[PDB]
Amino acid sequence: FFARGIIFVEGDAERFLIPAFAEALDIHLDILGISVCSVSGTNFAPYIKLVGPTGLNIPHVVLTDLDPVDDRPPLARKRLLRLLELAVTDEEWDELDEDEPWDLGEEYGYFVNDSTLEPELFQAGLGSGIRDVIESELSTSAQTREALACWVDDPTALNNERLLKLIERIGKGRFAQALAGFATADTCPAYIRNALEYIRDAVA
Amino acid sequence: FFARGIIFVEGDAERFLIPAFAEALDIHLDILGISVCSVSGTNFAPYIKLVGPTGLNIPHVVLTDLDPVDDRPPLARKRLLRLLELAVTDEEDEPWDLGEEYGYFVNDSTLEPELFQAGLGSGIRDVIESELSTSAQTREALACWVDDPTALNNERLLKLIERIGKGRFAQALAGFATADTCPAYIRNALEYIRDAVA
Amino acid sequence: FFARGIIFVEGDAERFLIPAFAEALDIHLDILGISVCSVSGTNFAPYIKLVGPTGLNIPHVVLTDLDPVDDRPPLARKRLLRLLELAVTDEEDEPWDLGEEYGYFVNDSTLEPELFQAGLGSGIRDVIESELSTSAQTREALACWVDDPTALNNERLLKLIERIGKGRFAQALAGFATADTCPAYIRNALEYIRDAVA
Amino acid sequence: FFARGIIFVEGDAERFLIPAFAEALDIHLDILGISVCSVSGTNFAPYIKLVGPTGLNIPHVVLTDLDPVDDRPPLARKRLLRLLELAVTDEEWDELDEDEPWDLGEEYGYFVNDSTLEPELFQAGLGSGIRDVIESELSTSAQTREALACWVDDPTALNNERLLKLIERIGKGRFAQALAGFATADTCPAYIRNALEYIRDAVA
Ligand SMILES: [Mg+2]
Ligand SMILES: [Mg+2]
Ligand SMILES: [Mg+2]
Ligand SMILES: [Mg+2]
Ligand SMILES: [Mg+2]
Ligand SMILES: [Mg+2]
Ligand SMILES: [Mg+2]
Ligand SMILES: [Mg+2]
Ligand SMILES: [Mg+2]
Ligand SMILES: [Mg+2]
Ligand SMILES: [Mg+2]
Ligand SMILES: [Mg+2]
Repeated sequence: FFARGIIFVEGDAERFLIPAFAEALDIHLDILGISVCSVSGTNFAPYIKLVGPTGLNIPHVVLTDLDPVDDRPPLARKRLLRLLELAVTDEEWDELDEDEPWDLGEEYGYFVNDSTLEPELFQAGLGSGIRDVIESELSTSAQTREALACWVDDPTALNNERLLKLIERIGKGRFAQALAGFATADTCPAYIRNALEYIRDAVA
Repeated sequence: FFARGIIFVEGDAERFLIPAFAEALDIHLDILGISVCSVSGTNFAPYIKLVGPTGLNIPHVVLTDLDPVDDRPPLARKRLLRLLELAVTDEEDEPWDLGEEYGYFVNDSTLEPELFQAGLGSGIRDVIESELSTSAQTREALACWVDDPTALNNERLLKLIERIGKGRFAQALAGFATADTCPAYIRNALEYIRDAVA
Repeated sequence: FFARGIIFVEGDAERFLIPAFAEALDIHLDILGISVCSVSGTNFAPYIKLVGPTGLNIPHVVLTDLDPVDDRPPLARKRLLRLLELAVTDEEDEPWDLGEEYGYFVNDSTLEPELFQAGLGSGIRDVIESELSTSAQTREALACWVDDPTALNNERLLKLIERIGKGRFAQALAGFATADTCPAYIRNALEYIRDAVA
Repeated sequence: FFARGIIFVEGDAERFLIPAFAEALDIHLDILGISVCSVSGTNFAPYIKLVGPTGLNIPHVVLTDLDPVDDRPPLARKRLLRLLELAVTDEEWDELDEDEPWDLGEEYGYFVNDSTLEPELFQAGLGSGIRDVIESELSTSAQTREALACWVDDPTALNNERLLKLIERIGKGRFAQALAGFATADTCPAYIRNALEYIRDAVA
């Protein structure tokens, strides 16, 4: 490392896609010395310590999935309180029932989506490209292709878990490398765009 | 397991500078799926075998330094012939333009004089003066080099650069990358590998 | 997340040669949990802050080159003072022996002349002659350097080594590592970090 | 890479332990230019192609777990036939009902243990050190400590899956880094020693 800035992401899907969207947005990560570091999981806290104010004091952002669970809080709320514990001033406000630490997280460069990466891509308008990739990569049934056509016509009808099943057949990392070809500024999910603008400005 | 194209480079400086110049030229390596691969030396031949026609037939380019030698042919001559032997059709001051046809690009000296000739001399001086503690003498040497790039003393520049580390130096210098300071041989290799992947 | 000790080195050559010399001295870095960490340059100070008393207080050593300069103090002087400032108790041609007390080891020139002085000259010549295409003149230069290490021409050795790549060169040279060709400053740093981890 | 030789292993446990046993055995991997490469899984076939006779032709070995399953063949038998397909001359013998491809695998540098790494370490005589590490790292019950004392007195009584549960509480990679301190030539499992001698000789 010893980048001028770091984008911490969960996996290799993000590692392919984030630099592709940055290119689409004309945000120059290589000129600015910004690196994308996958933690191969959801445990950013060891990296935050090493890199945060106590450590090397390197500008950084975190991109992570909300991971909503049925009849339970989103997995990301607790994972975000842990990162905030290592980075926030010792005032300890309510954070809106401490289940709304999101806004304070964004001030510190921690960005959470509304579900998980691949449904967010579909909802951000990449549905046609995701369908192209899945039908080029997999051997598919007519039932699958028609489910994908329907989701493209109405992304609100999208079944997230059947989508990820399809993608896990491809491999999330291989899927994302193929989807990177389709990145445009208008199909970048908001949380990725926010994080790229944040880290560009932190470094500059 | 696969990339749409590969840019082969010699070392850490190109690893950091080629992606910066690609951004300054608006060439989207990550969207095109083009990666930059350093061979940490000057022997590209094993890699060209893996990914060339012999093997995976992945589109690729090579960036290498001429390495001109006093009273000898420059070192890149035999280096290119060796790569051409493994890539070309049936048929030295000869192989340069044929090499470029196959994505093999040689500069006219070595990376760092080329950057000075291309207009990055002010950036190189800024990087060196802000990262190192320097004597007035080296700072005046750098001022001469900027106002006349032909005056460049390469033993001295490289010693300065090795104090920083070639990769650290290049990462700092990337922040000054622009389209008008991109050496021709890098710009041509980048346009070539973008055309190729298309 | 943690190692029992760290050996900080400047670059790729030490990355490959320090573990080879440790094997030739029967110092078991993997059993002791000691890792070798290259800083890719000459600025050790940020790392010493992370792992020194200021931070994790992991036992560590530093291997760095003197970098002697004509009509100046050698570059390592200020470099060591900067690291000593961050490591030492309250109180230049001074700081060397105090530096060694804290695991900071400086050679007398730079790695590669030191290897020649220590007896590895025949290996360096073998590596260079078998990996490069060479002129008779460079092969006679290497023969002079082997029979008299004081005659060594460092501009020329380094140019040869950069044709190979410093890390490739050092990995090939590792195969010749022995206890009797290990420079003193490497041997002392290795014994020091083994004592420290115990 | 571009090592003179490669030891392909499954995970980071092996990545810590193999070089420790090599030191204990006075097999000089750094002098010989031999590297230990974790594939973070059990899928060596992509690496074998890149590195084998068709690829860079680099001397290499594979260390992998038998992975015995109850009422089923060992998982390693099929995983080994796949690697052998990419490396063996096209004679295609019986391999002893093709469920005994082990001997031919060892000729090609593919070494399989009898269960999985951590029980094999216990059985090779490291049981006392494994007990030390577990009781230093974990908070343990008296029931656990007495089960470990019993296994140390008679490794044949060892319960493999309770051992790995204990170790998975520590983290297999962190466990192995701590166990490396205990490596000796006499506690090296045979399959690791065989592989180290093979790759040392292939390189020399
Ligand atoms: Mg880019
Ligand atoms: Mg996730
Ligand atoms: Mg648009
Ligand atoms: Mg642009
Ligand atoms: Mg060069
Ligand atoms: Mg260079
Ligand atoms: Mg020994
Ligand atoms: Mg040096
Ligand atoms: Mg050196
Ligand atoms: Mg060793
Ligand atoms: Mg296993
Ligand atoms: Mg013994």
